[PDB]
Amino acid sequence: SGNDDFLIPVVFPDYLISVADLGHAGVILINGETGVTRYYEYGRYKNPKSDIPGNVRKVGVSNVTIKSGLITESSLLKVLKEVSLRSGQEGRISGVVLRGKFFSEADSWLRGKMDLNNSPDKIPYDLDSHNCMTFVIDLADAMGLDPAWKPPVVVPSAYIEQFQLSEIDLDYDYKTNKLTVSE
Ligand SMILES: [Ca+2]
Ligand SMILES: [Ca+2]
Repeated sequence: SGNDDFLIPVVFPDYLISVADLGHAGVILINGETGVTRYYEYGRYKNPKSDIPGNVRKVGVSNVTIKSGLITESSLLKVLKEVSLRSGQEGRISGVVLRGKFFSEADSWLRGKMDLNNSPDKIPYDLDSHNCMTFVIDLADAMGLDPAWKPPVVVPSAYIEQFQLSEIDLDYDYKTNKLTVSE
C-alpha cells in the first residue's frame, strides 16, 4: 500500500499520581500496511531485577483495521478503551496522530529501551525531566517527527495540549466510549 505508519502519543490528563518523587502518557504504534498495533509506556512500574525507579512496559492491545489508508473508528475505539482501562485509570485520552514511515524503527527503539529496564546504566525516573511524557517525546524526536519543544519541566497534560497546536487532535472519553478526531 505504501500507507504511512501511525504514532499516537496518548495522555490521560485526569490520571492521578498521588505520591511525589498531572497526567500519564503512553504511545500507540500502528503499521500502516497491516494494522498491527503496539502500545508502550514508561512509568513507575515494578521491576524486581532493577533498583533504579522507572521502567518501560509493553501492554498487549488489539490490532486496528485499516481501510483505504484510514483506521476505522470502531477498531481504534476498541484499542482506546483497552489502553484507558489497562494503563489510564479508565479516564479520557488526549492524543495527537502522527504519520510517517517508521514502524520497524519505532518498534526497534521501544524494544531497545525496554532492554534497558535492568541495566545498571538505566537513567532514573524523574517526575520533572525523565518521565512518561519525555519517553514519548524522545521516541517521536528519534523518528524524525519533530515533536513540540520539550521544556525543562515536562507536564504531560500541559505538553500534549502544546503538541496538539501543530498536529491532528485525538480525543476519547472512556465513560461514553466516544472518539473525536479534529484539527
Ligand atoms: Ca485538547
Ligand atoms: Ca490540532
